[PDB]
Amino acid sequence: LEEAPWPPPEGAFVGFVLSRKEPMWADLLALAAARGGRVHRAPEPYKALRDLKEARGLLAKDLSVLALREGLGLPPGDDPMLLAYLLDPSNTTPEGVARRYGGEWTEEAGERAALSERLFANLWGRLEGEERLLWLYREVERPLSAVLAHMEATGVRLDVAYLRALSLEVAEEIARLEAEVFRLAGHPFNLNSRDQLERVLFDELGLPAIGKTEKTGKRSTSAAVLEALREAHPIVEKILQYRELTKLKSTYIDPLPDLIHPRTGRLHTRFNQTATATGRLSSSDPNLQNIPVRTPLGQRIRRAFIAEEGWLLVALDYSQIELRVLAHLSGDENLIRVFQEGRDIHTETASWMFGVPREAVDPLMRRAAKTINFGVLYGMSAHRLSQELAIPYEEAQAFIERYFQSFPKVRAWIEKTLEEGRRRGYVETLFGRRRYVPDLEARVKSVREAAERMAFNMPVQGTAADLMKLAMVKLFPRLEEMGARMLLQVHDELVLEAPKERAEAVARLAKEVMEGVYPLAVPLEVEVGIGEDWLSAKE
DNA sequence: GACCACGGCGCC
DNA sequence: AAAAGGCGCCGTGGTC
Ligand SMILES: CC[C@]1(COP(=O)(O)OP(=O)(O)OP(=O)(O)O)O[C@@H](n2cc(C)c(=O)[nH]c2=O)C[C@@H]1O
Ligand SMILES: [Mg+2]
Ligand SMILES: [Mg+2]
Repeated sequence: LEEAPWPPPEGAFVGFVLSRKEPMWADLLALAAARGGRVHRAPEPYKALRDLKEARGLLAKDLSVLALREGLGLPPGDDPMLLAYLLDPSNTTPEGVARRYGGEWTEEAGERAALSERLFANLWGRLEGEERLLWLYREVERPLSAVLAHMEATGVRLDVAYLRALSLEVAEEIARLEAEVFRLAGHPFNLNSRDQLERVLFDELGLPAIGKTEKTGKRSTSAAVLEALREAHPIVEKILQYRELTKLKSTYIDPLPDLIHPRTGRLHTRFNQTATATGRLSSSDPNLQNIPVRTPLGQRIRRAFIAEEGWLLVALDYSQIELRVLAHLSGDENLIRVFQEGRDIHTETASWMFGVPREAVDPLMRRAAKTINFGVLYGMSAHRLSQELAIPYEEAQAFIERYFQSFPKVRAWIEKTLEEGRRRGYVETLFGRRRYVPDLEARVKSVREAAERMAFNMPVQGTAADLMKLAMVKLFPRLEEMGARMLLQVHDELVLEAPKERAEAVARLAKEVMEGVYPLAVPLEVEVGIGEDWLSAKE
């Protein structure tokens, strides 16, 4: 390309190099642009950011987040990664996309700019005629990237002092647990090493090995296994408590306080837009889509996520959403009737599991019932179910047959989805998002059947993701109007932050936008709460 | 100091 | 662990 002086003309494709992958923490090492057979290299990257009206190119959102960090309004536009991801969601990295669609992902801004231009041309060619994929790109993915850039740049407030104090307490309790474990083993060892634990449990203490690990065939020490060995030795209970505390302390309590940004005073995640096989977002650096919530200590940790002074958090979560999506895709009459009578399948399974009245089903029970409901739906085995319910194999077998006979059309849809995936080589969500699943005709049963469970799951999980994405695109502009913020997405949940005076109006509005994002054969319901912390805002 | 593979486990 | 699906991060262990 002919070398031209900075700046580039309007509509040019950008290339840029970061000192590290996280845009909120990265130094912008270089910046360049490409258009009309020219490549313009910025003498000094930071100042050059001011000359752009739009971040157009590979990883556009990342550059936009860094721009927002610097107080510049530089929205992301076209991004060949989004085009490639729609064509085939196995396209998740610029390294692969470049190799596949006509170039090489290097570490030089100018070359990344030229590559962005060429890849866009070629990928735009591939999507011509693909009207439903083009719709997803224009009406969902491209606009969503701008929304995500703002969320990432905004961050969420965290009660650091609270977590620091919690650490010192959890440390003392962990010490009590390991001290006990060691006394029972008759000697100290690395309790964190599942290899050393394996030897202590099954060799020295001679406990029964229940299962094996996948890749290396070692005797498993997983929670599911320790659970079955709960009454076989007192040491086992200590180990399960040790595991819970150490998991929470090492993953959340300790790391998170160290990640507060100096400029913002807040915690910043990344929302990865081309990361999953189904169309879901993911979150990383840190992952804020897996903050604890189940156990008492987990709930303590979730309370650390708080609103800014003078603001409130608003949490909205779709009700039983993949089940409602299943109703629409399958067309089962019984399942539809469930959602039009306002029945709660998660609560019904809960009351049955714990053998209590429905008004007696508490939160901890209902969440347990959810893993059972989706477990069975997406192909759980009778044996695994009888194990997690501490009921006879015959009883688990019965629960699973009743489950599907209750909703006849479901099996039918599953079968027709697999049939169609074998012919075309892919399955699709309600909006035409595709996932390619080539193993549907594998000749090894276990491989084939694994492929099948992935295949018929994707339309359901992916449609739910489509709905949430579309809802975020619709909702974002309305929140800006009201001086409110979008903070996090957790698959079918949104956490917003609103001035206290507007919080109530924001909650009502967001609930309506989400519920009416795209009407189905059943109503979409959304639970919403308001509170000073993430836990309170759902309770 | 960086990789990666693995088992394991947090959430949806 | 076992015919749930989708993720990302932890510590260990091995390596460079
Ligand atoms: C993105 C949709 C979804 C949301 O999770 P959710 O909000 O906790 O549950 P609901 O919306 O169904 O019900 P409600 O409490 O009313 O909101 O992730 C899925 N999910 C979840 C779990 C726990 C699991 O173990 N396996 C699983 O596949 C399927 C599910 O519908
Ligand atoms: Mg939900
Ligand atoms: Mg949810």
